[PDB]
Amino acid sequence: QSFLWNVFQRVDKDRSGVISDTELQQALSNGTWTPFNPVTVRSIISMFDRENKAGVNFSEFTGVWKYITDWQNVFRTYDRDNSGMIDKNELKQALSGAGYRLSDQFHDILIRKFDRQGRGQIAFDDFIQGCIVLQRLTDIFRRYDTDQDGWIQVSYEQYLSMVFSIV
Amino acid sequence: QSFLWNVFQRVDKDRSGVISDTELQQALSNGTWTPFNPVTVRSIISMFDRENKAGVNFSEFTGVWKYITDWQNVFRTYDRDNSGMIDKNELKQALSGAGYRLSDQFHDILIRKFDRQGRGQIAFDDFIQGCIVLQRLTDIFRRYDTDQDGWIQVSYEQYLSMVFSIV
Ligand SMILES: [Zn+2]
Ligand SMILES: [Zn+2]
Ligand SMILES: [Zn+2]
Ligand SMILES: [Zn+2]
Ligand SMILES: [Zn+2]
Ligand SMILES: [Zn+2]
Repeated sequence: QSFLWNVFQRVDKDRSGVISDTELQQALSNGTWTPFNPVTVRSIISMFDRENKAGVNFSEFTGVWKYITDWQNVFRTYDRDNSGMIDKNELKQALSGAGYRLSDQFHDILIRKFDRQGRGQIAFDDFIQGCIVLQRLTDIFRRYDTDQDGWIQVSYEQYLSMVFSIV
Repeated sequence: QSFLWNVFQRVDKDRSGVISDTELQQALSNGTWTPFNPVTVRSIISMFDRENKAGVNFSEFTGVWKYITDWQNVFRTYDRDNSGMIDKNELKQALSGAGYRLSDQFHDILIRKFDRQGRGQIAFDDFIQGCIVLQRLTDIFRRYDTDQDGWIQVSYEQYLSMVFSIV
């Protein structure tokens, strides 16, 4: 699509043909007038950078745009008060949606862990990072939960291996 | 001691009265002609920074110097070929020293995880970071190993809590 090319051209400010980490950061809003989470940008870029330039070309940027737009849909679906910030109540709705069974008190930990703003509400950039991290911890857990009952038994050495495979 | 003050003055290059992250990095050698591990410096400084300036004053720097010198002793004690780099064989000696019972194959993972050089040998700056991380993972594990048999049983929610308490 040619519309994607206009976005690419606007984001690719040095006109190198490759959008770097700083450039994608500048083209993204988190609705709080602070710079979009550098770690989130780092995650998104390395997720679509097939070569290793620390950036994306147009061919890969189409995947990046797909990815970011998908998150905007999901964020807004679970943004019911339309506050532009997912609250404790809504974060539960989001996770409960995807089949997570977690105690109310544990959502306090998730919010304190991902919210770079103090407000106890999660912005779009932090929300993406949060879910990416959560997905990875679930995938790892499932390797060790061989009977699918939400419990694992691990030795000290198996535990270290588990923690190190997070990267 | 006045000798510590001469070191402080030489390290504190902007003469601010506080040694920052960049300044401590420059005053430290890892014996490989690459910059001392920024994460290691970050760990050491935040370990002795009682206030929050992202640096250390003379009162705290004495603790920093104590800490770094302690690591130099330990590093050299386990540096038997005097290579200036702890090898797989020596890393086992180091860990076995402090009572760790880990398989030979798992030391491959530790080395691949901490060695920023490719050589499969751990430099001084990476060695400090490695052990700090290992100590923290052991402390956390011990909270969940209530009967002290080197095994833990945890639910998915307990697992997430465990991972998040690493920080
Ligand atoms: Zn560019
Ligand atoms: Zn909302
Ligand atoms: Zn089971
Ligand atoms: Zn200074
Ligand atoms: Zn050696
Ligand atoms: Zn037991």
